[PDB]
Amino acid sequence: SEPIVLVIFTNKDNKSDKPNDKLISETAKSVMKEFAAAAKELNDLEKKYNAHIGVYALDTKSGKEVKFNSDKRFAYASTSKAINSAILLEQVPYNKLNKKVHINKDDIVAYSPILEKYVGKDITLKALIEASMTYSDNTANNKIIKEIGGIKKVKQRLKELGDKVTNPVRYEIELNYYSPKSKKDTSTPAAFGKTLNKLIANGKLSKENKKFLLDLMLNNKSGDTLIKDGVPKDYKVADKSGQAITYASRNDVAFVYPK
Repeated sequence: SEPIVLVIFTNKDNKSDKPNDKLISETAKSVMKEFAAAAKELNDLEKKYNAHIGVYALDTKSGKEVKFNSDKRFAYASTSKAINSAILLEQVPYNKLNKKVHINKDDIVAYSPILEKYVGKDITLKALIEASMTYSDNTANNKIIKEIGGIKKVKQRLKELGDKVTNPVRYEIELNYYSPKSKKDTSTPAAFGKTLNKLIANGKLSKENKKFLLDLMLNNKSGDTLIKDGVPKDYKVADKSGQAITYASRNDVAFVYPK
């Protein structure tokens, strides 16, 4: 069971529009229909929800790809939490994840339901990753980026994986201030999806780290209305969702195991 990598980014034309998660659900249902040997058009779904859909899906076994506006730019929001987690896990073995880092008042950013209790305390790298992936803790993600070496280093690792599209510029929460006239903190579905395959599904993580990460993603409840909602029952979905502040920017990325 090699997974299918699925990236769905959506947005709407107005700053203050609100997303409908059912759009991603329905998107996921249709695209998955493409991987068997019948399905609504993605166009019709854009019409039905009055929204823009960007999709990239790769069956890592066969190589087959499904693309729809696969090269348009979208704000990725908290879906980058997965990328940042993974990058740190390329560099720290499972058994050294009990290493502790000091958290102080200056590290704290908005929406840190886990980390706000550790001000002035030490937390392990594992709990950081848990916080970031399961609770979408913004302080945890920022500390993770710092542990990797800064935005600086993330950007250089993406270049090494051959992603010259994903453009990280700000930390949480400012990365969520998406503007369609700026490339800041955007990627395209194809770039991001290819990066997720090369970092996680088919990357250099150890089996323990890979497992640890994917377990977080499988057990995350924040994506139940999204791709998880759309694929049949029988499929395991490990996801990381996101939503930016503007233009109803609502996204989900996942590894889909049809078995």
